[PDB]
Amino acid sequence: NQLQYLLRVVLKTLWKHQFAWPFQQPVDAVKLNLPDYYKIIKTPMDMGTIKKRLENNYYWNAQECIQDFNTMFTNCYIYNKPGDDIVLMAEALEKLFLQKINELPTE
Amino acid sequence: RQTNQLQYLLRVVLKTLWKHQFAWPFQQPVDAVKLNLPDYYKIIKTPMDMGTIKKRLENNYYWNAQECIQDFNTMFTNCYIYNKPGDDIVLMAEALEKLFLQKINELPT
Amino acid sequence: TNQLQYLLRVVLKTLWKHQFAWPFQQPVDAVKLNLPDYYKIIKTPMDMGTIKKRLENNYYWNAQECIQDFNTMFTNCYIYNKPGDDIVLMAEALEKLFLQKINELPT
Ligand SMILES: Cc1cc(F)cc(C)c1Oc1ccc(C(C)(C)O)cc1-c1cn(C)c(=O)cc1NCC(=O)N[C@H]1CC[C@H](O)CC1
Ligand SMILES: Cc1cc(F)cc(C)c1Oc1ccc(C(C)(C)O)cc1-c1cn(C)c(=O)cc1NCC(=O)N[C@H]1CC[C@H](O)CC1
Ligand SMILES: Cc1cc(F)cc(C)c1Oc1ccc(C(C)(C)O)cc1-c1cn(C)c(=O)cc1NCC(=O)N[C@H]1CC[C@H](O)CC1
Repeated sequence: NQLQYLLRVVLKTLWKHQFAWPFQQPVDAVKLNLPDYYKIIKTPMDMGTIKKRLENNYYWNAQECIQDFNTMFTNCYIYNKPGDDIVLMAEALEKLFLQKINELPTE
Repeated sequence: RQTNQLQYLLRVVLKTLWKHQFAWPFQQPVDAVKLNLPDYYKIIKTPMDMGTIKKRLENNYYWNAQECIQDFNTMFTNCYIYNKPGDDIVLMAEALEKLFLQKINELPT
Repeated sequence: TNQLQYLLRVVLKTLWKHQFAWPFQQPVDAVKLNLPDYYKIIKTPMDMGTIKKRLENNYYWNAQECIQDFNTMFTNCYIYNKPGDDIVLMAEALEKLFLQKINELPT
């Protein structure tokens, strides 16, 4: 199963990286005075959510979880100015994500 | 073509039922203490609620779809036993039972 | 039927209800018990609590990785504590039972 790989290798790699903490839970727009955030981002997403979806049999298959990881990154690129701290962090994780996703087994 | 039944019970059936206006009585167990109904757990031997059915889908409890379906049936039939026809609680259960039966008819193969 | 479902619904359920389970239903709180050495001696703590959260969220690659955890829990107990101790006899009762139930494992 590919879902096992995503939970046991991909997610675990990403979650232990030093740059993970901003994406381990939803962006708290309230704490940060961002009333624009949830208006600009209509599908918010995080490794918080992806984790619990993997642990609670939410996905139809692996490719829906992959779509969630892409959304999480692109959300970050949509809201934030290019080349900010936070954007570079997303890119480091996205590069690491694409590497890990190539070794994905088949069935 | 290749769809799992339990997935569908989760992503489609439970999800539809959960959002519906009349869903809240059934989203957690019936609280005997809060209502002072010390007879509920005597009369209703196997209690059940969408909240439990949800944890069971989320945590690999059920053996097959039949078993999840039966807990649905049980929740409704429990409610119909304990409360007497005409009550709002029963009408609400009757609405969700109908809808359940539609969504069950679309189930994978 | 499936081997992971068996472990969850039969093996764990039986072991969980049993009277000697309570010390193995959560980690060994080395803080509460003033046991500085426990996490130096026992390099992989394990307990039925953690196994359950593992079976319920989708941790295990296969049934054997669940079984190695059950065996770890028992041997961790046999290592840390002295033979004869109450806690050991409890684990021995649970081992006997665990093994009985594993002989009925599905094909
Ligand atoms: C604000 C911030 C400062 C920093 F140094 C590093 C990060 C990651 C920062 O971003 C976050 C910090 C904490 C949190 C918490 C944990 C509260 O949910 C979220 C973010 C944050 C996360 N993600 C994924 C984002 O895409 C964007 C985030 N933060 C946007 C942000 O707060 N921008 C400020 C807003 C005010 C501006 O005048 C100055 C910049
Ligand atoms: C009591 C009640 C009043 C109401 F207007 C609407 C509902 C759904 C009501 O039922 C419940 C309200 C709250 C809760 C909580 C959330 C506390 O578990 C449960 C019920 C309830 C839910 N289900 C599924 C049931 O089968 C039965 C429930 N409750 C029945 C009940 O309380 N009956 C007595 C019987 C005599 C009446 O004159 C006074 C109320
Ligand atoms: C200490 C104890 C006394 C007792 F009468 C029965 C048991 C099972 C006992 O062991 C435990 C009691 C509680 C807990 C909690 C729940 C808090 O994590 C754990 C244990 C315990 C569990 N398991 C599985 C172990 O392997 C070891 C445990 N603990 C043993 C322990 O603390 N030993 C000390 C060692 C020093 C001695 O002077 C006093 C006894």
